[PDB]
Amino acid sequence: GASHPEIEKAQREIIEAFNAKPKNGINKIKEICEQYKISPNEEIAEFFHQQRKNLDLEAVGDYLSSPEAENQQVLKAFTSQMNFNGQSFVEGLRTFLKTFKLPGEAQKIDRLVQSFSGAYFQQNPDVVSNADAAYLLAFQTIMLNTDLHNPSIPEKNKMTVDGLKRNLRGGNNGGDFDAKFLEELYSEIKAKPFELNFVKTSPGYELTSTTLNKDSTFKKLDSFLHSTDVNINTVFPGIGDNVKTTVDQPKSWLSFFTGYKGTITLTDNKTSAQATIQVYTPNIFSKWLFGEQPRVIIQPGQTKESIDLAAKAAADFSSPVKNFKATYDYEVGDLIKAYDNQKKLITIERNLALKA
Repeated sequence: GASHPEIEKAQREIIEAFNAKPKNGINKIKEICEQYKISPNEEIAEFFHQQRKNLDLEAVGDYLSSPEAENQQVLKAFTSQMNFNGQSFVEGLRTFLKTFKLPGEAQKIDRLVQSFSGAYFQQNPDVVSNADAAYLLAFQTIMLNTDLHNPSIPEKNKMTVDGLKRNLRGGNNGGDFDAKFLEELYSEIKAKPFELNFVKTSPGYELTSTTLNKDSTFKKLDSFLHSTDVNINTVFPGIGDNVKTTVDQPKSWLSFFTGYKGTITLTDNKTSAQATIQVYTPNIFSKWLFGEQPRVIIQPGQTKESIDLAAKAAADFSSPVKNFKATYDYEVGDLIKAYDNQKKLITIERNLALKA
């Protein structure tokens, strides 16, 4: 319920370091915890709660929703430090979602929802059969919120309480959720929408516009998502010939909620450089919260040379980059310089040496 005395003492230095570069703030907390033998993960989580009014919450949300082991442990502690005892399922989920400047990336949103579902179950074992059941209820409720409150969805076509019960049959660990529980859940979310505050920009390079769908590279990228045995260099000629790829297909609910079409992970088999490419295309449901434009988010991995791989992919589009944002490992200036350098290279390949 409070930060360790040694952390509180250095709160200003930690805050200043974190906002300038999250990694430095996290490292400072870890250094203090090491010196005074303090459990670091719980301390980082407590600091986020304690200093929420002084920290870059977009960065806090990004750290908490990241896939790395440390981050996931901190998120578990962060959510465990919240008190859901006393609240209904919908109210607990509403409180949880309103706590963050929510990431605008599908997998990150998913991890946050999974954290809530696990904590809800831990604190309310009598409601659902298991954590998976809580997760199903959580994402179904999030979809229902859009379904019921998105003006573009005709009243006559919105899900009914009977429809909710029919669709969730067997969703409670093989069994069903109590009918009256679902009727209550439906009414609660219909009567009071969730408060959802998403970040305006995401880490890395984001391409998004009303004409991106006509971009030749975007088209090849979109098709690549459902391709088999195709080298990624057919989409991005710039990259090397030793780049391997894996594609994470989108969960249906994430496609509905955000327009997510999947993430492609590029890995250079020789340099180990890595980069991820997320694709989003708008649909009637996602437009309510994420706009009417397709999006491509490119992020370099932590391994060396990853920045150049990500920059090359971004530079290969004719379409411009709408936003540049620092990642946990790279400052925004480095992303911009790498991208500009790749664009300069392309310019010289097309026009030969600069005239003098």
